Amino acid sequence: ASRLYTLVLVLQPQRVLLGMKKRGFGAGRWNGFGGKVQEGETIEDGARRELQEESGLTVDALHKVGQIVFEFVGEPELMDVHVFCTDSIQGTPVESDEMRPCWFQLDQIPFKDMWPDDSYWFPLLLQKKKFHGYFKFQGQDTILDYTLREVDTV
Ligand SMILES: Oc1ncc(Cc2ccccc2)c(O)n1
Repeated sequence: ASRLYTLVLVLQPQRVLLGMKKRGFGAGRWNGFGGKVQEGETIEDGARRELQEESGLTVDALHKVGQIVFEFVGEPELMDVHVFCTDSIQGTPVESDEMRPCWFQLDQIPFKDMWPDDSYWFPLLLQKKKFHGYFKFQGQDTILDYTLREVDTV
């Protein structure tokens, strides 16, 4: 089995919104907004909920742009992350207990201070190409295996 997660990227013509995760798993890396999908909500509802909780933002429409499956060695559940994009947003991004939001120019994405997988899949995100990814990690720093392909349906 796998555990459902959400990841949301606010991608505008000249900038992308990321949040510095301040506590919990992966703290100290810039990341999209998201987390675990709960019982009683759709995946898209969970994505909106996490975006709202972490940044204060609401959105008209989220678009499905990818799926990334993560294996962490020694962890029995695969993590099935559903990736979403939006261009337009409602509200001003504000800091939460979990996340400190900042806009980045598309040529200044801080990949060295992001999850290592992002280097591989972000360019597909920026090109508006839908994708399926798989990454096996040993801890939080080392990618042992991975696959990445473009898909017609996410
Ligand atoms: O972009 C990006 N890549 C990897 C992670 C780590 C992760 C955490 C929870 C479930 C799956 C993966 C992440 O949070 N963000």
